[PDB]
Parts: sequence; structure tokens; C-alpha cells
Amino acid sequence: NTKYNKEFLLYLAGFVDGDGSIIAQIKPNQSYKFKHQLSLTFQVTQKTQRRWFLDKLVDEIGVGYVRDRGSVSDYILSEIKPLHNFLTQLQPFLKLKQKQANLVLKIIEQLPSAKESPDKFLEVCTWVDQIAALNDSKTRKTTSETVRAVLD
Amino acid sequence: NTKYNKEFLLYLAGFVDGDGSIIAQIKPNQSYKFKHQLSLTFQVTQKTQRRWFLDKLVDEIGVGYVRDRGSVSDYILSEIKPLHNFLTQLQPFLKLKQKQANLVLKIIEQLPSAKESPDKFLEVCTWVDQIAALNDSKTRKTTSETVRAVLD
DNA sequence: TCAAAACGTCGTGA
DNA sequence: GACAGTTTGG
DNA sequence: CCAAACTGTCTCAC
DNA sequence: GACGTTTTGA
Ligand SMILES: [Mg+2]
Ligand SMILES: [Mg+2]
Ligand SMILES: [Mg+2]
Repeated sequence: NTKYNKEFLLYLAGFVDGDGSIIAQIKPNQSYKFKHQLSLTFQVTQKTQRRWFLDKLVDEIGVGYVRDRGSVSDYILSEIKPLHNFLTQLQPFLKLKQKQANLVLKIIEQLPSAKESPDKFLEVCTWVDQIAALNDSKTRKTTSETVRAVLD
Repeated sequence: NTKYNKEFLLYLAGFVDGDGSIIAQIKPNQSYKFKHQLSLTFQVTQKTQRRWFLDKLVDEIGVGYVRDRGSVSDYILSEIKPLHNFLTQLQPFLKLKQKQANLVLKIIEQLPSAKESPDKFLEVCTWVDQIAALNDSKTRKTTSETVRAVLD
């Protein structure tokens, strides 16, 4: 469980607040018990000409990867354990996205317990609803209310 | 002549690298001896719903102001003396915009010299060219060579 | 004749 | 920036 | 059944 | 984000 230097986190927290995104998602998939996946992503987006900055991030955070879409790239961190360790440390330095971050940690910690009850799975889906409410979200489709219907 | 806190600077450098802009412009203006003004701007842009963040910048930096344009607002610092002092302290923490910041610092120092000599004035204009070359620049119009013409 | 503020908008890079 | 829909392989 | 990866795009907020 | 044009005020 990696310790990150505070100088790294202060800078990163400011950059993340600007160009980064903290994302909670409910993805319909029929292979899943509740017929949806809970997905959690930390990402930093940057123009591909600046990709080196994202590649350095991978080296610094020590986990995650960069993905290319044309003129733009993203650092992506998905795996739950590293994500928790990293967001825990970054959270206190965030200003704009700090609420989002603390909710993700909550969703993560409750994730096992949410695969039992349709009820707890919903309670956690409303937290997703919350993170989306904080983000500037124009494109969203699947919500805790989507899940609600399906479960009935 | 304010000394800024290092934690404040580290975070802000990150944010600036993400959402900020270090801008140099040659503004054609007929009231000027060389028929152009040399203009420097440090800005941070954010959605107006987040304007509180920008307001806190004014308080923290101690100088500058917030402007509104539609759905979006900007922290603006154009005052050359405060600007020099601020950027001098921010620059070593900048990863993406550090060269721009240094060019600005160099322009500000050389500005009195620029106002005497058309040759020196043109020289400083080439430094602003180099800032635009570093920024993701699209709508740029007036350049050092545009100035050179008018001078002849 | 200047420094700074005020106002306005393209082309993305988030 | 913040999603979407789809595939993979234990 | 699941975590995680892979792949694509809409509407801005820079 | 990164420019543009125009006006203000010593
Ligand atoms: Mg931003
Ligand atoms: Mg941005
Ligand atoms: Mg950026």
C-alpha cells in the first residue's frame, strides 16, 4: 500500500480539480446478479501531445494506465484497492472534487455488503446518483431509479 | 510585497496547469508610440457556479479580480508588479506552463527597455510569439511580424 | 501615451 | 470531463 | 457472476 | 483556454 509524497498530492489534487474526473457508474449487464455493474473510475484527461505527463502519472502512482482516443488521452485508475489507497491520500487536498472522492471511498467500503441485498445495492446506487450530481453531468442514462425498476 | 505559502502554491500550480492560462498579447492600439500595447494576463477559468473558488483566489493572492462571461467566470491578474511577484513564486511548481511563466517574467522585466527601442520592442514581441507557441493557440492574430510591418 | 479594465468569442481539450 | 456500451477471463 | 479492461462519444467548460 | 477589440483613467 504505497505512501505518496505530500508535494506530489498537493499538485495532483489541484490538477485533478481542474482536468480530472471522479466517476461512479451503474452499467447494465445481464451477466450480473442485479443485472448492473457498479463501476468506479479515477481519470485525468490531457491532450495527446502532452501524453508524457499522463505516462509520468502511471510511474508516480505506480498503478493504472493511459488510454488513447485520438487527439486526447486519459490516465485511468480503476482497480478498487489501489483506487482506495490513492483517493484516501488525495482526498484531503481536493477542493472542487473532494465530495466526489469521499463518496467513492464510501461506495468502495460498502461494495461487498451491497452484493447481498437488492436494498443495499440500491442504497449504494443512490450514492452514485450523488457523485453524478456533483460532477458536471450532461450525458447520464443509468441511475439508481433505473436499477429500482429493474429490481421489481 | 507578499510571500505566498508553499502549500497554496503547489496546489495552485496544479490547478493552473489544468484550467489556468498564462497569456501574452500584442494589442494593436493607435494611441501607443509603437501602435501596439504589450499585455500580460494570468487567468484561471471556472464555471460560474464554482465562482466561490475564484473569489477565494482574489483573497489569497491579494490582488486581481473575477470577471463573468455567460455561464463561465475568470480570475484575472494583469497588474504587472503583483503579476511578477506571483509568477516568480508559482513558476518553479508549474509542470506544463513553467516556460510560459518565465517568458512573461522576462517580458515584464524588459518592458521599460521595450518602450524605448523599436528593435527591442520587436524583440520582446518575439517572446510573446513564443508564449503563444507553447499555449494551445488557435485564434491568434497579431504577432511580432505583424508589428514589424506597421513599423515600416 | 501609457497600464489596466472592460467586453467579446473561436476551436477545442477536456 | 463524464459518461456510454461491450468484451474478457477466472 | 464478477473486476477490470476495452472502446466510443456528447456537450460543453475551459 | 486563449485569444480578439475597445474603453477608461492618471
Ligand atoms: Mg476544469
Ligand atoms: Mg480543463
Ligand atoms: Mg487543461
